[PDB]
Amino acid sequence: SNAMKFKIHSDITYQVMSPTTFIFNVHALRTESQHILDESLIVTPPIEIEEFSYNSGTSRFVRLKATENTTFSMSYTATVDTQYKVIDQRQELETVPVVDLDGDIIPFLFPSRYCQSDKLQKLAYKEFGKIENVYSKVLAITDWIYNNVEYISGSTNSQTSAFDTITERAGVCRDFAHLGIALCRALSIPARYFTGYAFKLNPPDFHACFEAYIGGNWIIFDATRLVPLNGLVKIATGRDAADAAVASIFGNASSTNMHVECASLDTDFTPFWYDKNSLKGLSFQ
Amino acid sequence: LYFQSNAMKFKIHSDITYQVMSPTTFIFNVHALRTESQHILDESLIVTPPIEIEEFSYNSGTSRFVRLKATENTTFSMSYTATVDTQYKVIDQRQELETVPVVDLDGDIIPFLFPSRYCQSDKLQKLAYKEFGKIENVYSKVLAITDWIYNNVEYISGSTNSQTSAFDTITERAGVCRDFAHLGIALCRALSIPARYFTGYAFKLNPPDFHACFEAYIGGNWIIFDATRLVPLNGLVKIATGRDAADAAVASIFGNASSTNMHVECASLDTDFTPFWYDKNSLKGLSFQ
Amino acid sequence: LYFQSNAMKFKIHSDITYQVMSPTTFIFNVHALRTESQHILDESLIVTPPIEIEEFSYNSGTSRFVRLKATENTTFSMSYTATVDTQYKVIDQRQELETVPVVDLDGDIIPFLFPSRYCQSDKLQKLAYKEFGKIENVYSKVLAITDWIYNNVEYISGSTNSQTSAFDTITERAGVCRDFAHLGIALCRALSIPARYFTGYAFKLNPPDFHACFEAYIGGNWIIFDATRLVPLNGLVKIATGRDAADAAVASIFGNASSTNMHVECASLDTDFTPFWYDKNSLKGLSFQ
Amino acid sequence: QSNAMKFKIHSDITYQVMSPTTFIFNVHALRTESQHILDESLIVTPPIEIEEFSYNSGTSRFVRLKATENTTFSMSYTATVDTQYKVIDQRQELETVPVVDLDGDIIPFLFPSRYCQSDKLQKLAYKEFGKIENVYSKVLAITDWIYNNVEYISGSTNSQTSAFDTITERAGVCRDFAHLGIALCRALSIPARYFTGYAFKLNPPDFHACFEAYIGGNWIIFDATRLVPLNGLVKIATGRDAADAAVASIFGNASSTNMHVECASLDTDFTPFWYDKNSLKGLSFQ
Repeated sequence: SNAMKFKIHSDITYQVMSPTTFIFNVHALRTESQHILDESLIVTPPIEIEEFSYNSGTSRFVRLKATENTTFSMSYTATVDTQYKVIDQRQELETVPVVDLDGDIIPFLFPSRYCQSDKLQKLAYKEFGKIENVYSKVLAITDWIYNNVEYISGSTNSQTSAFDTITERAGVCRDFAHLGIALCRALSIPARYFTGYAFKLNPPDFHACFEAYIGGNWIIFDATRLVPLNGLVKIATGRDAADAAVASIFGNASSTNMHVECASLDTDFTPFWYDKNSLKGLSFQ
Repeated sequence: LYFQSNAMKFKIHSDITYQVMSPTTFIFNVHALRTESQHILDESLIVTPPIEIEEFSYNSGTSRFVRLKATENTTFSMSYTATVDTQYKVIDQRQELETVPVVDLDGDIIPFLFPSRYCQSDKLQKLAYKEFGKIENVYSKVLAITDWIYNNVEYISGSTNSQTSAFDTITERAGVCRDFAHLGIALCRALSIPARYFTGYAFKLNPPDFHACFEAYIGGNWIIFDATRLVPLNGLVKIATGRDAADAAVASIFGNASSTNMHVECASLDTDFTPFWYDKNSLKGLSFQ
Repeated sequence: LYFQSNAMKFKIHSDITYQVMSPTTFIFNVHALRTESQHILDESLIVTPPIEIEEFSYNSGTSRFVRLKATENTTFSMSYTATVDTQYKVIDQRQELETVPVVDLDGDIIPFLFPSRYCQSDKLQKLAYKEFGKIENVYSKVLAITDWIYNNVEYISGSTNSQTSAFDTITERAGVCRDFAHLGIALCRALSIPARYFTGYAFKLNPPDFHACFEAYIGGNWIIFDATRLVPLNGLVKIATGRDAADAAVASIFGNASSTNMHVECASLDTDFTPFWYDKNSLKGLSFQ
Repeated sequence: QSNAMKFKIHSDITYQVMSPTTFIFNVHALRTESQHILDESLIVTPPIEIEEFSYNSGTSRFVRLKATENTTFSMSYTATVDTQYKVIDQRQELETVPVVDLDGDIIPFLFPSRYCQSDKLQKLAYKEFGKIENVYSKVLAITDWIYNNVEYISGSTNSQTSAFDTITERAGVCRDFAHLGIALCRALSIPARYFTGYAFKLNPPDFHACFEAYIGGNWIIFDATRLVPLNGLVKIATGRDAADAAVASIFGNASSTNMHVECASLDTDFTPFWYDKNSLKGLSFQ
């Protein structure tokens, strides 16, 4: 059990080609375990902006409209406290029975746009179904992805799904996340998409990975192995990227620049990573 | 604007039978929904032989789920009956020239612009724009989508499965109501029109079954559409709405079980039932509210 | 070197019955092939009632097709019986090459390096390299492919259809012999190993049926492989080879008809038939020639 | 009607070779009863041993060579070619030639292939085109549908793209237009095959792909891109689809630096031809 402090930042610049509405998701989330000490959102030129959330409330969206032949920039900066628990997984030998799951966990057993878990049940069972420990099973999924999918910039696009990546064997963090989720759900393990800022991510960027519901806790997993698991600051969780796009654009516009940063404010940061030989899960709670 | 309001009274029933082969958990979606416009006068759920059952909803609250677990080599039957009151409006659509702006949409409408498991609207933008993009009136555009589907997709029992999506149906050109609903939704979303999946009991549906169609958000109202043209629109009793069938399955099975029997019926109890059907030349939309 | 079998003698039979819904043309592929190594001592083909029938082959000559037309709302049966000898070599593979020398292959082998309808080898290159790329000799590579399929794809009747391809089976992980053959072929071609589809009658196949597997071109010989492991490899009587099932369908149906009865049988006429199977630890390839 | 013409064709490509690589190229003009090569020249620099071969079907001339690691080479093909086409009345093509009457060598072109999943498009093709009586008018309706409904966009597709993809994607280049026309023909039980060639008046100059359908005993040329006069084509290959007619099949690791194609007419009275909807005339290279 540890508490961490971070300073996060993103800014994005767009050239707008025709009348365009934007929905962004860059704000740190406020949860019981994650607190924002201070934040600031600035757009230049100054355009009216509104924050809203879905009923689920696991992301903070901001929306605005911009007129044609125009450019603007949005800058977000915040100081955030996170905490996590490291939870022993030794006795995680059966999934929480479906009849006992909280009502709001249930949707995370179901297929979603980028996570066609209903097409991967036999595959997931053939590959991972013999692994008795639930945590070990999800970890094996994550290790299989790391070892069998190449991390290749530009190999995929926003249409790419888990069902594609499982045969294409190339992708980026969004695709690694969707694939882990689909394989978990295929084994009846609730799983959700997680986006955030990531300390030590190089080159710095928004990051996507996932959480699996094991023994009553959401446990973080990241098949890319790009980032220490304790360096993440949560932006959103949801079913998949459909619920957590950095920017949804209704109109014609493209980004001309983007910067993302996450810095620790703790003096002596020590990275946490998973290992096959250790039955310990990290949970943001 | 102009609208007519109508109140309707129905009797609805469903029963399903399962053979269970392994330890199995079920989540069912058979209950009529309680909303501001739809009232359940009475209902009974019976599982024979009696198993422990629990009702629950997602946070969104647009469906009533019930879950029970079964032991291996069991046979059980579940029965639902209710008498339900519905209301709807018939709303003038002549002035619906533009979609409500995305900046002005309520937070809880926004998710219905996005692709979902069975509605890959992000893959159908070009196709959708070519076919329908020049149609000026939003309602007429959705009705054109609905009419295109009826005329170009064949209704065939057993042609699809639970894996089938809008993206498949667009090339397969055959399906049942679930596929017709998914495709209408995907084509609406491809054109930046919010749309959602609707399931319910359907009066005059032959052969009697659960029915699925869709609603599109036009001028601040969810307007119902059904590309199968199988049922009078005013004869529907709402079970659920959601992004697609992932959010509104009749039964999600965790284990190994198969249905052997299904009966679903819906009857009008009003003194005079008058079927409501769209006509291309009538710019009026039916809305359950 | 190679070991040469004695002449293997078999009696083969198939019969099929169709109900014809509309005017329909059939192209069947049921005759045993005549090759330098496989001889038909006797054959008989009976259509009930007698319908005019013509045998033809493609330019390639690796299948014997027969075609007939049938009128709407009728039924017919076709019965094929033959006595056939085959011979095979068992070829040591211990000196297997690191790769297939593409620049030196006979021109008639080259086509079997390319993707086909049911074998999308071009979509499976990264996957095949990831899974099998480290294995150092061609024979061992194909055998590993064959063993991987047996171990990771379930044999399930009725789980697939004629549209199913290698690209589907690689994620679906269930199929019947046609699917196992297409997947072995796709994975071989993905690794630059020529491979082709093989159909035949199969001694000791239970339940009795037409059988499909594949052959890879290794060290100048077509070596047979069967990832289902259902049949002794030396019990096969060849019907056709081609790129995939598009070139070797049991029945291609132009119109509307479905089969109502089907029987396939193969029996050895030899005194002491001893089954040949591969073991991962024998570098030996069976080849029909 | 019959007409002939003369063309000078040329292609050259340069490769950088990373690891030991074998190439199979298909750039040569075909020799057919119809098409005659007056002269041709193939030069590779630096000279690498090169061998010409054909498949049993003989509808393409391939050349193959192997290059060693860390080298570059250039290949240059030049030829002078005569082509002839017939213009064939299609007014009486009211039914497809019965499958029972088709020659054995036509039959394979009824079947699905890698890039032409005609088995998955049967209902769609019937719903869209099935009521058109004349077989030529039906293929023309397919080509016009493709032209009007699929955007020609460079770089929108790749070598894995198929007719089944294009039907929903609604964008592609000539290879995709060719595969989709073929898949739709086969879905309607009309034999169809892929055609590659040099193309006069193609701008920018390049290899071109289209298709032919077997109608009433003749292979009739179609091109849904409408980019080129149909009588400006010099045939390189025919096959079931692009899997049988790749410009370059590469076994190893190498990338093309540059590819330059030219097709010039050697007649000064070239008149470019395309199809009109209400005329029932087909062009056939035979």
